[PDB]
Amino acid sequence: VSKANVPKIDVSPLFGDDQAAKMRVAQQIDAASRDTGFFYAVNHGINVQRLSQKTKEFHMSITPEEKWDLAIRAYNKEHQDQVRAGYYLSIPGKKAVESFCYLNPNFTPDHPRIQAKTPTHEVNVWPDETKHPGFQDFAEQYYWDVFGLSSALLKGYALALGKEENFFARHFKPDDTLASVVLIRYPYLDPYPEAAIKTAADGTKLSFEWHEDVSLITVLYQSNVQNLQVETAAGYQDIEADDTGYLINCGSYMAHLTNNYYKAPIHRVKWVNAERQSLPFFVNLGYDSVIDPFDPREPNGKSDREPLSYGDYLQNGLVSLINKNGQT
Ligand SMILES: CC1(C)S[C@@H]2[C@H](NC(=O)CCC[C@H](N)C(=O)O)C(=O)N2[C@H]1C(=O)O
Ligand SMILES: [Fe+2]
Repeated sequence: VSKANVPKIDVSPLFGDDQAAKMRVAQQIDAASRDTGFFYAVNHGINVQRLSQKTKEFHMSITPEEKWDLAIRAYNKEHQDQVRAGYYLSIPGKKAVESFCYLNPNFTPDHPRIQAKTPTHEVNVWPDETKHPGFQDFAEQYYWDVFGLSSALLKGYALALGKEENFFARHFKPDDTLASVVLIRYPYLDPYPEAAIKTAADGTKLSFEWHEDVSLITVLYQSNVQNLQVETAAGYQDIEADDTGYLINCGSYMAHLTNNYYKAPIHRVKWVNAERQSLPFFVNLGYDSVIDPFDPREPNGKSDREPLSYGDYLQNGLVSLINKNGQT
């Protein structure tokens, strides 16, 4: 198996005001997006050691009782309002992965989209503060930390494409973003349940089959265990791990907007029997956000693709991903 070219890009100029230095970052984002589709963001400023520590304490200390009380409706029929936010249980001897998903902390009962019961909007559920002291506080602050990094990255992508730096970021707002954090535990198990291992057409043992992300971009922290592969014309290539940087890739909304100039890379997760973390932030816009598609390859930039509102894209995309690769 070949190893993928995944450059490390110092993103710190995107937080400053040296415009030429921003353009040089933008050029590297362009190059990576038109090659394998992945890069690592370094010099991001986020304390990822604390992220990993706090996430481990939560996963290792939560009990079955608490998991039922937080479960999404796939696992608890009482919770008809929890389609996205909450706990995604493992099934001993059958499904190894488990995860906790939370949304914009500004989604409260006061919020007008919650009042209106608009699809894909939900109010977060949290464990009891006395059993997990400080967890909710940490997780809400992490949301805004990685929101900040993602805003900067979106300025980078706008400049890469020849647009003003707020082209994408103007639609990525704290009052209405549909972005999500998912805290995924991949356990060590001995014996490892055979039902939790898929075999690929090429013979590779997999935890999660091929997919495109439902996002604009995906901002991923993982612990230092190699697992991801990206599809190329010549076959799948391994992405090297780096537990100090963020792994960045486009989702299928970016491929729509750019007439596939920036593809959403197809990627998959190899089976590895090791205790590890996978912590994505899916950069999603607002429910009514629409960007006119364009084609960077043409001088006029005109594209025959139809504009698509983000909320419709997301509702369809989240269901399709379940039907294709299973309930996570
Ligand atoms: C490869 C990934 C990073 S991405 C892939 C898979 N992704 C999803 O199911 C999308 C979750 C969306 C979330 N509930 C929401 O409402 O926004 C997952 O989990 N996987 C991760 C993994 O297994 O590491
Ligand atoms: Fe993915």
